[PDB]
Amino acid sequence: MLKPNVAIIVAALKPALGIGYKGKMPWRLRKEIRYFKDVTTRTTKPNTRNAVIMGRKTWESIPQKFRPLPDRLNIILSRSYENEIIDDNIIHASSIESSLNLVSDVERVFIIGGAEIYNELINNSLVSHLLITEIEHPSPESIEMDTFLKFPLESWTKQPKSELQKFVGDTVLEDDIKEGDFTYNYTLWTRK
Ligand SMILES: NC(=O)C1=CN([C@@H]2O[C@H](COP(=O)(O)OP(=O)(O)OC[C@H]3O[C@@H](n4cnc5c(N)ncnc54)[C@H](OP(=O)(O)O)[C@@H]3O)[C@@H](O)[C@H]2O)C=CC1
Ligand SMILES: Cc1ccc(Sc2cccc3nc(N)nc(N)c23)cc1
Repeated sequence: MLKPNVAIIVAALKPALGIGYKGKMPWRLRKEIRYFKDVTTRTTKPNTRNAVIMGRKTWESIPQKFRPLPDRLNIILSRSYENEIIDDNIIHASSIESSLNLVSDVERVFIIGGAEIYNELINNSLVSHLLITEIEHPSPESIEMDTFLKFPLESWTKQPKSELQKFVGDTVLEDDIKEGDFTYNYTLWTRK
């Protein structure tokens, strides 16, 4: 597939934009996971699917029985991999662009993590949209975190919820979702 628009999808804790701790997410937000699954899976065209791209360490973090993520083409990057189609659901590649050359009948492409992937791919011009779930907590400093987004947000524009709605189509978008002490909202950002 030639030069598709790519989107990054991540959940981060404000104000620092922390996303992890010792290889895991520092929260369990059940509704947020459901939103991730829906946005990443749904398509509008007929015989198409979406593709999700992740770094080797994230792939490895999914229990073997639960990979590949169902109903989406999974792409796994590692600097040690050859560009290769494993099966109809799994591709190995050493670069985002090389992976995309092996795909057909894909509607949208999403980068799902982790931190190294995010922090490196944010500067790739193929990335056109960011879906950030912005998480808030009364005492963000009490949450232990070792991993953060280093995104140049001064070069991006947060769109109105109308644009996000249009992006996700049918998916229901609630406002100020609360789970335990966390409060969160979904946002869409595009480049200036
Ligand atoms: N909050 C959220 O929404 C999410 C958070 N996360 C969090 O992120 C953390 C994991 O991140 P991290 O450890 O950095 O792991 P990644 O999933 O980012 O894996 C990094 C690995 O990917 C490969 N890789 C990295 N960059 C490139 C590149 N530019 N080209 C090709 N291959 C590349 C390398 O494979 P090799 O070394 O084999 O070359 C590298 O070791 C955890 O804390 C996790 O919870 C993950 C997803 C979502
Ligand atoms: C192990 C593993 C860790 C993270 C992921 S990606 C992911 C998982 C759960 C919720 C997620 N929410 C958003 N908004 N973005 C992601 N990229 C998510 C996939 C596998």
